[PDB]
Amino acid sequence: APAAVDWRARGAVTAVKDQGQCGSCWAFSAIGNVECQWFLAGHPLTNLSEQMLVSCDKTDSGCSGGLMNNAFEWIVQENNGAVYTEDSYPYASGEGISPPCTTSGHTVGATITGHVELPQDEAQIAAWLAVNGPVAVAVDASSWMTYTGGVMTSCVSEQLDHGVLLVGYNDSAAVPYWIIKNSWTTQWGEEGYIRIAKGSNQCLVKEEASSAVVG
Ligand SMILES: O=C(COc1ccccc1Br)NCCc1nc2ccccc2[nH]1
Repeated sequence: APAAVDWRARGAVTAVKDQGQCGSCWAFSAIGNVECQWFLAGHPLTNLSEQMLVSCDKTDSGCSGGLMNNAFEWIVQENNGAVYTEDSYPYASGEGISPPCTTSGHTVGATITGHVELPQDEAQIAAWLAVNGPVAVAVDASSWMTYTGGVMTSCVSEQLDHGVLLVGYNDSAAVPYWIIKNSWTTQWGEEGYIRIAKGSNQCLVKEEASSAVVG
């Protein structure tokens, strides 16, 4: 695989979003992944709807949490593969109150037919990402609440608790790293991103990696 990849440089990643006071990171992770795959599949970069999942995916638990793998199954099995646009189904859960599901009246912004779950191995995840694009991952983010920049090398790695999006890596740096999109606005971290060291399972990053299949 190349020494370094950054899918932001490809124009494949939407702006950093704001989950607010809601445990909906699982939805931001899954939808951010779909956004990037939809662009890479030859379409304009389009903001897609986290609220669709938060309100309508009853396998997951709204502002009380969820799993990207369950979100991807819900989209395919319960929503005909459709992911609505952000503009037609905008995010409304920032104060912790998710509106009831509405089934009518939205605009389809992307279609997926499935998803992949990747091996629990940072090298294979990086090789997949280099060719195929950003990867949704679960992490332990408990120790991310003081991060202001640099490469994190001592991530507390004990319990998965947050969904995020791998968008790149750099194996040439003095400390090789992953580049991760969060959903805590651009006012946290490095314009909304964090670099964590790569190759030591920082933050349990290898454990639950996935990506949508557009089609
Ligand atoms: O909705 C998510 C998705 O993150 C994951 C969490 C666990 C596994 C995979 C993923 Br993705 N997190 C917010 C709600 C939450 N807070 C937790 C604190 C401690 C343990 C579990 C927790 N779940």
